[PDB]
Amino acid sequence: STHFDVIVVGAGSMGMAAGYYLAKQGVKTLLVDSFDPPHTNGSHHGDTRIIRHAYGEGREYVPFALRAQELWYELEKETHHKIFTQTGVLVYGPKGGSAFVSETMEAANIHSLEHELFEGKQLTDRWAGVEVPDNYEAIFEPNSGVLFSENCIQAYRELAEAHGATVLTYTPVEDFEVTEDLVTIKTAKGSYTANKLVVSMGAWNSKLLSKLDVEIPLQPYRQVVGFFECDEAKYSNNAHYPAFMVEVENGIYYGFPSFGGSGLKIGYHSYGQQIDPDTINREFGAYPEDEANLRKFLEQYMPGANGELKKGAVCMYTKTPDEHFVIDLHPKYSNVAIAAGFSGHGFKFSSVVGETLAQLATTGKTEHDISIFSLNRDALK
Ligand SMILES: *Cc1cc2c(cc1C)nc1c(=O)[nH]c(=O)nc-1n2C[C@H](O)[C@H](O)[C@H](O)COP(=O)(O)OP(=O)(O)OC[C@H]1O[C@@H](n2cnc3c(N)ncnc32)[C@H](O)[C@@H]1O
Ligand SMILES: [Cl-]
Repeated sequence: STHFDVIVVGAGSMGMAAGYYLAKQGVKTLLVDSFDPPHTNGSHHGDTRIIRHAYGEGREYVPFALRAQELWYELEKETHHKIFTQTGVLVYGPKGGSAFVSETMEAANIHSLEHELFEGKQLTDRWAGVEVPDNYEAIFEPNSGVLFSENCIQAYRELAEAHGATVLTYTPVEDFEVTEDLVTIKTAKGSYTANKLVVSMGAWNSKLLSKLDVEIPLQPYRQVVGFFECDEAKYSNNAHYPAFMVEVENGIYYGFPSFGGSGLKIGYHSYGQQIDPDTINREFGAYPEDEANLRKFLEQYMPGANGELKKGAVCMYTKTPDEHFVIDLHPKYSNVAIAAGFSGHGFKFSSVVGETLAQLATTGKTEHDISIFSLNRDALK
């Protein structure tokens, strides 16, 4: 049979999670992907992702993150793959000059999250490998940390398939035909139907959501990360060097302690190239900005980590104008759920988004507050 209860189109961060939460409750599921997840053509590779809880971008993100973390700890117990390590997350920036730092500190206070404050040289006294100007301030969230993103997806896939999920790889969906009774997807090697549809195509949502007659502002961006050889005594996870997300003079950078000699991983969040996901150049170094922007940060703030570029990765964000997610039912078809526009900060929530999508596909509603992620909101018109 080519009929399923639910088809998930795009089996990456959000879709593979949805497939797991569906399949584990006995929902007959088909997961369809253009590639073989986890892979290096979407938004989930580069090994590691930050999860943090002191989310200043809006109050609704906080219970979403707290649920996500509960779900990650549950996944850790079910698989042999490593899911999460509690590095803590350091946020810093200029005193009275970083909306991001201020909003984080306020969030940590409002929601009563465990944290510690540092000013200036106090940062370096805690972690030798970081140096900031005297007028910088910082907040450290010790309970947050790092997800091994490719492991997360692989674990969800293995568990979903063992529960009965069917996974179709190297099979791009070319079109959708939907009614309220029947969902049909068209591919090169044939068609499949279901009762319900979950659409979670990452950067390709920006090209293919038009096939469901949904028109929203989504812009893919090419975002690189580099791994640098570094003094392990200062920058290893074994030395308790934290993951970080910081605001400096030219914007926001994020990074990770070295794990097993991977080197320190760093990305520049505040710039990337506007791209089409079918023609993006996935070679690190293809643009001179790739390495240059990373070294400018390291030589100033983490000078002992400004070593050999061991490797690089090219990844994509998909941004909405307000940088809030889109998680909703299709306005015409109550049997179609859409997850899009994660704006470079969606991985940490992929567990709870998966759970939400499974609830939406299965019941038409969710217990979680997704009010700020709606399709009908003014920023998307
Ligand atoms: C790239 C980036 C993102 C990022 C990050 C650093 C970089 C360099 N750092 C993060 C961080 O530390 N903390 C965090 O919470 N998120 C961070 N991110 C953002 C995050 O990775 C993304 O928001 C998230 O991965 C997006 O998930 P999504 O599920 O939306 O995207 P995907 O994993 O790429 O999955 C999409 C899948 O769909 C398949 N596809 C595409 N088109 C089709 C068609 N036509 N048919 C079938 N399948 C399709 C893709 O192949 C992919 O598997
Ligand atoms: Cl994204």
